[PDB]
Amino acid sequence: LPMVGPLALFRFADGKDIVLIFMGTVMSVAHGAVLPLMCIVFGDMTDSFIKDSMTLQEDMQSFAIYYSIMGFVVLVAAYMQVSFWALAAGRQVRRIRKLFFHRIMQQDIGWFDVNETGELNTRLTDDVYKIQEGIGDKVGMLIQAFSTFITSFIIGFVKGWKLTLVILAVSPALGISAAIFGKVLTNFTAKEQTAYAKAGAVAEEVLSAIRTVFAFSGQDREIKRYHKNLEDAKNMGIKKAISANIAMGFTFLMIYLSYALAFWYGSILIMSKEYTIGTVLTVFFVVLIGAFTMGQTSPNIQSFASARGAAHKVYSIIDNQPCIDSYSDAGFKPDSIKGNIEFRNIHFNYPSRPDVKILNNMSLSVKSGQTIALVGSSGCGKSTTIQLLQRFYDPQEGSVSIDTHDIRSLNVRYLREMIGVVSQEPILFATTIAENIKYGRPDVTQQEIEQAAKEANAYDFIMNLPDKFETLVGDRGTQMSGGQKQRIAIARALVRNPKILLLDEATSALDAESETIVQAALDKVRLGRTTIVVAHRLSTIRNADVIAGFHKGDVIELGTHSQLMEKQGVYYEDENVPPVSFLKVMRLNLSEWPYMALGTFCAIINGMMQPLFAVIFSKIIAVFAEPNQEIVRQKSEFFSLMFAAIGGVTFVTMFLQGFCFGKSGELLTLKLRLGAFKSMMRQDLGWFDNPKNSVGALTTRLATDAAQVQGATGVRMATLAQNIANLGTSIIISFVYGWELTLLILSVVPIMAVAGSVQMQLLAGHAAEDKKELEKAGKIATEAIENIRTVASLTREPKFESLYQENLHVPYKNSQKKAHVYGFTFSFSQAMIYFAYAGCFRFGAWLIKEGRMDAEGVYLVISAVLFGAMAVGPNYAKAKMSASHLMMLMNRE
Repeated sequence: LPMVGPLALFRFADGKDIVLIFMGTVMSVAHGAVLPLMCIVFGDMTDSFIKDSMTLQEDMQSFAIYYSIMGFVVLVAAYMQVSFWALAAGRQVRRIRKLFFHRIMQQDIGWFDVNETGELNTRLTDDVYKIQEGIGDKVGMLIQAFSTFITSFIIGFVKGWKLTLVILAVSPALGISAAIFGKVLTNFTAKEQTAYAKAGAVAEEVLSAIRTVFAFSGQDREIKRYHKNLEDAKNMGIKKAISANIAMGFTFLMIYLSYALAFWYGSILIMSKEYTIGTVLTVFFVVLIGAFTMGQTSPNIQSFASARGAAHKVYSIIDNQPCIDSYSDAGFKPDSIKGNIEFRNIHFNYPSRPDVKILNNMSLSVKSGQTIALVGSSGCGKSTTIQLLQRFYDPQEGSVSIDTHDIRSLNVRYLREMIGVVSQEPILFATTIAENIKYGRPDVTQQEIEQAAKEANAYDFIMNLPDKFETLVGDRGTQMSGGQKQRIAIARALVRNPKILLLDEATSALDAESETIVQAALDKVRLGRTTIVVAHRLSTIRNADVIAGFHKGDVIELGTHSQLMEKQGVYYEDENVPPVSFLKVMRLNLSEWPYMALGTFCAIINGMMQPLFAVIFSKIIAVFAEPNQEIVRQKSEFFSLMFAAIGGVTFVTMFLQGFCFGKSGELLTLKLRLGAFKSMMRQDLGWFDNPKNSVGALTTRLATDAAQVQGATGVRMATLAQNIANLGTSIIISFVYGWELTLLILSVVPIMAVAGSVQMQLLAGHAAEDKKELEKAGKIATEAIENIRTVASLTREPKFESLYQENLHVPYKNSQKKAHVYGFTFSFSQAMIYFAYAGCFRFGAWLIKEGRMDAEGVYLVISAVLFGAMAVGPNYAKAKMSASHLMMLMNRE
């Protein structure tokens, strides 16, 4: 919901970043500007063709060279735009990750507790990815589209005083054709969505009972339901389909209608001799492409807004200054500390839950070398003092001093290294045993490691390690038991040579052997260390010079072993699915052969009628070549009529298709649901042996797969029909009067597609590899966020930062090269259209100058093949899954 200004999305752009963004913006506007010039040169080519229809070599060459320069400019501009924007996004994302980490670590523990580890982890992964994508991918395309719309409007204004006005008039026509659309659509869709609830609920109740009500008696009962309720639903169902279709149908009419009128009005100018046919062609195309550009943008603006919201979150968590300056040199650095720690009259409340005044007037005093423990009831706030000394919480009041020095008046880092604390269950970080033991201090000799191993008796589990301390811990740090992990953590603490030691519940959850061994090691390290311990081990309490009473989060008593003893102590699916094909799906509807037949026939009509737009478009383009003028307006009126006719025949064919495919799909839905339910309900009592077939699971299966297969059986066939009809009609029309242009275009186009749309995000294999690596990049981040407690205990935030930037280094390179290759493929895909245009048009000029085709023919073939290729445009996977599910669920038994 919340959002931050557009400039704030690039608050971390250095000089290099701003120059990169500036070049990206300039190139984006260059692409946006070149597209409408592409349109204008297309119009001029049209004009030259019509003129020659009744002389071309020079102008043909000029237009071809213009086409070529436009193509080269497009290639270079696209490559540089995408590359620069991606590099800027990568640099920004690297800076964002670094600063987000260095601010997270700068936050105290309370900040972490407010934001659960899951939320922070999903931020650091998903929201950072979203920032990267939004900025880099979409900012440039958004700017390009805005520039394209501006260029289209300026061209429409300069070339057309009123030509944009008829288009402005169709604009409300779709606006109100979004109202004729709107009323019917909204009301009848509400009706239909209400309607399905009948079958939904009838199925739900009985598939929740499942024979519990003696429901075999209700086998006939539900059957009657499907005799009525299903029959009702399909009725509503078919209505919805027709409803939906008419909407689209209506849309078609208006847009086609709009086209017609615009064309008509244009003719009125040309015969009136205030416009040129090429001028109306170019202005119409530029306004059309300008309109399409906004539709393309819509997802781009959605992505921009999403990235901006994620950016608000990230920047907010970046600019939140902590309640602790863990880095600066604020405070004293005595360099010689006695080791006595005293807390007097301390208060504190949790940042998240202020009602917890557990920290109540601590009045504890510990002298140098004065080993003192802590006792109390479980969960009585004992760990509060441990967090306090750890500089986890800021006492708003109360004096906490280490030898007459306010802890708050001392540098955090200056004090952390001289205090050592193990973790609750120290999670050996994602590294080897050697690094884990090393993490006590950045540098230390192996002799200290040997001494720590002897002190912790770690040897006991060191004989069998492949390379002793160099041995790798394991996978996920879930290979060694609790005792050995505790011992290695203790050794890691020891190597730090801390002056004051603290342990939190470090003596528990261990086997007898392990617990005694760790207790022995702990006692052996007790010497020369004033340790305030937190655990529930009786010996630790017993072996202590002085003992304290920590009950209810406050000191109740202090002093000798005997006095505290008196103080009421504790004692006191292709592979899975068999061979199955859509032929099964059709044959299941053998009773519906005529209806599938009529649907097929209507689909093939739709298929034929898509190309005829091309024939009529070529004819309207090339009609103006005629010397006469009365025939010109007569034929323009004729083509207006024929555009209306294609609109109407589109209306009727969409109606028949909606009707027939609704009937067929819905009757298939009824038959599938009937066969299914009969199969499940006629089976024996034990079919519930598989928990996967739960009431919820069966309900979702029946609800979804039914509609999905409805879509499958019909839409798959209709789409295949439309594509085959389009391609066949295009190839056939090209072959009527062309043996070579057919081949030339059928070559350049598909080889543009194979190297075009598909490559952008699929080819070269390593794109998926770097995507996977970015996916696993957070492997260290998730560990760090969860272990931040122990990271603070041992001050490893710089160390984990170094490791994280290291692990990011390679990711940086893969992201860079993936961006470069993606930019290359995108630029090539963009340029291939220009290259094909130039090649085909020059070839046609060749073939007419030799006298094979005709300007009518060249324009018709080129436009028809182009629109057919662009007119070709997921459910087959879900279609097959639903089909196989129902078949294996009904055919058996």
